[PDB]
Amino acid sequence: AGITGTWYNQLGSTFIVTAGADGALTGTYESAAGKAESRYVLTGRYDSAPATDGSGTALGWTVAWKNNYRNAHSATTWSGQYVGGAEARINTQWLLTMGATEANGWASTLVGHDTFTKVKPS
Amino acid sequence: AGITGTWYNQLGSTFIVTAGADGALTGTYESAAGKAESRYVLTGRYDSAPATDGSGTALGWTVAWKNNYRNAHSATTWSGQYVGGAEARINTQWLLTMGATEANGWASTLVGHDTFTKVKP
Amino acid sequence: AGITGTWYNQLGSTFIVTAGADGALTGTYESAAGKAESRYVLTGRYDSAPATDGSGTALGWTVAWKNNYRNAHSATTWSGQYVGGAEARINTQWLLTMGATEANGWASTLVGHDTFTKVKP
Amino acid sequence: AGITGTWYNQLGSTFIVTAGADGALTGTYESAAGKAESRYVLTGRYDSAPATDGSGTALGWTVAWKNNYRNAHSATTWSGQYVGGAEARINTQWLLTMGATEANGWASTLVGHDTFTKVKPS
Ligand SMILES: O=C(CCCC[C@@H]1SC[C@@H]2NC(=O)N[C@@H]21)NC1CCN(c2ccncc2)CC1
Ligand SMILES: O=C(CCCC[C@@H]1SC[C@@H]2NC(=O)N[C@@H]21)NC1CCN(c2ccncc2)CC1
Ligand SMILES: O=C(CCCC[C@@H]1SC[C@@H]2NC(=O)N[C@@H]21)NC1CCN(c2ccncc2)CC1
Ligand SMILES: O=C(CCCC[C@@H]1SC[C@@H]2NC(=O)N[C@@H]21)NC1CCN(c2ccncc2)CC1
Repeated sequence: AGITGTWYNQLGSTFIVTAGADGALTGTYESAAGKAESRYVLTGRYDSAPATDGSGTALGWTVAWKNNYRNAHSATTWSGQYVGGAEARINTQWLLTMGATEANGWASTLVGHDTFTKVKPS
Repeated sequence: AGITGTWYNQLGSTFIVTAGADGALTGTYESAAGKAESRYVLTGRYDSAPATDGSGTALGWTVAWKNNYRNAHSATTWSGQYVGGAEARINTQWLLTMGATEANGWASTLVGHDTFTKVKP
Repeated sequence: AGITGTWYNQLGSTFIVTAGADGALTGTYESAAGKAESRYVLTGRYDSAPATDGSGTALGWTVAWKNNYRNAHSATTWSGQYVGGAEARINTQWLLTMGATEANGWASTLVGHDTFTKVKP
Repeated sequence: AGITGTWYNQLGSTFIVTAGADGALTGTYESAAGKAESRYVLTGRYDSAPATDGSGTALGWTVAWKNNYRNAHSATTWSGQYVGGAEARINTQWLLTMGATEANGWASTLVGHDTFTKVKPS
């Protein structure tokens, strides 16, 4: 309910998601950055019965960066929580793993943090 | 290919996954550590057309730590890659986020690394 | 250049640092969050000859959470870069490791991100 | 005492460190991987009065990847703990930040994990 909708992060990427009764997140992700174009399938999970003490709602989702137009041989997982209120927000940290050989595994994973709100960028 | 089946990490957790033709990962996770018991639903994605240059196959999945027995108000995502061969493995790094108040948000996320193999430790 | 001085992050912590000619960072950290009080010693390194292409200046530092008042048996490292300009900032990600038994090692490391500015929040 | 010495990680990198009475780590790092050659200065901190319940000793250190031969405009911090015993070990996770513009900040930080032991590679 509160999670379902269209969200945008600080890069201008577009996160369209539906939070289902079974605890699943399903939708599409469009990244404004990197080796990506148009929409990618996402799937994830969220806590469908969160605490009522003011705590956020834990969640996560994955995008593999392959669609009909491009394959960047990589995947990002976002782990975070939804925080409701006047300015609802999803605060995340993410891990992006690139397909790599063994000589290059050490350099295979980027880390970052994305904040999502429902405010469409200008 | 090669991803579908049962995998074990260094903690003894059991990762049961099916890699579908549409790039989907679907299965169950049983953690040997933390506030967890029995199996939890997992869903994720993998590169269904990986490079042919010897690179691994990038993938990720999520578990929310709620099932019919308990709810630990948290979720873990594993991000990594499958590497095939005689000693196949899925090498991952993970982020566990706990549902938290704003006063405790700074301390809400654990990070780690799990190595999954076809043979238990 | 531009690094030496007092900085504040979004939690209200105070980062007092001197960037030396030898690439060293030296100063004190006062955390507004966690098991911490008063100042802690910090030491780190920065690129003393950064690129001239508009890139930030890479740097990192460590605090062990022991001083003469308390010891929280943990240490944080911040890894990031200084970006100069009208709204200068040091953008970081951090890893806090707690001294832990092997049974709790999987849960020993927190991860986060701190943005430091010259103006308090 | 237990921390002071020469350590090697799974990549074959060489970590020469002295743990001082003031809580400081000082020494040199030589990376077997990446845009690095010869030795780099490191500095860090460790818990000089760790717990006595079997817990490890928390510590961290930083290398900026500039020396007299090369500058890779980047820095790595390792955060971890020393675990004593028959096979003493330093278990770490690390963050490597590369100098970047604003268009590229999202991709500026690699993450990984290094295990150090005193066994010299063959
Ligand atoms: O780029 C992608 C796919 C798109 C990822 C978009 C990322 S997901 C976390 C963050 N949040 C967003 O909303 N968007 C970004 N994958 C590899 C390709 C090789 N990489 C580079 C980087 C820089 N230059 C050249 C090559 C590293 C990343
Ligand atoms: O334990 C779980 C759920 C099971 C996580 C299992 C983890 S997934 C990565 C790793 N790989 C595995 O195979 N297993 C482990 N959630 C905790 C998180 C930490 N929590 C707190 C809260 C307050 N203070 C301290 C800690 C709250 C609940
Ligand atoms: O709090 C501190 C020391 C101060 C850390 C302050 C942190 S540094 C990154 C961030 N940026 C700041 O400016 N401030 C915060 N150490 C804790 C770690 C968590 N600990 C446990 C143990 C068991 N269960 C749960 C948690 C043990 C002690
Ligand atoms: O490489 C370095 C400096 C050496 C880092 C060595 C790393 S520290 C953590 C790990 N533990 C070790 O012992 N060693 C490795 N810095 C940038 C340069 C640009 N980068 C690449 C990567 C791959 N191809 C091309 C360019 C990313 C990294």
